[PDB]
Amino acid sequence: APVRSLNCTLRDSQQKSLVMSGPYELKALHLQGQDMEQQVVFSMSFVQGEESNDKIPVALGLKEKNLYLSCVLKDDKPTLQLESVDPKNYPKKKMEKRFVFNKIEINNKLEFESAQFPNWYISTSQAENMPVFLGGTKGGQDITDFTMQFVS
Ligand SMILES: O=C(Nc1ccccc1)Nc1cccnc1
Repeated sequence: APVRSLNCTLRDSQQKSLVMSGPYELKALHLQGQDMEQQVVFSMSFVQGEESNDKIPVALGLKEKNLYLSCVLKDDKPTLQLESVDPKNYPKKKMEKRFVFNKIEINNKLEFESAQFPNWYISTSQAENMPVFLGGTKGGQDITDFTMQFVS
């Protein structure tokens, strides 16, 4: 059948919101009140891939944009990019592996691991107005945990 998707926002565990930073980048900053309309709304698709109780393969598209978070090697490093696709063909159930994140439940938060690059995670910096990036540490310094808000 079709692929199933939910509209949502994400916030890092320090409660920073995600906004656009030019056409192909996201940044995280502390946001409240009027400025909260600036936050990115995702379409989270539930895609084909290896699955367990607490590990669910998803794609993260931007709502009503032909843009997806993807994980590629850039200058020889695993790298988070926003990638354009053909809007006739997306979303789909069998998303290409660079688009797939393993959603994980851990102590009432979420981590998003790259399916392509094991133990690389969607990450934010402690500092305000810095890029969202792919980090090879779910350890300490950079933030790898999130809450989800379900949007109408
Ligand atoms: O919403 C969550 N998981 C989920 C998301 C989409 C579909 C099915 C399950 N987890 C969660 C837990 C604590 C704070 N924020 C989010």
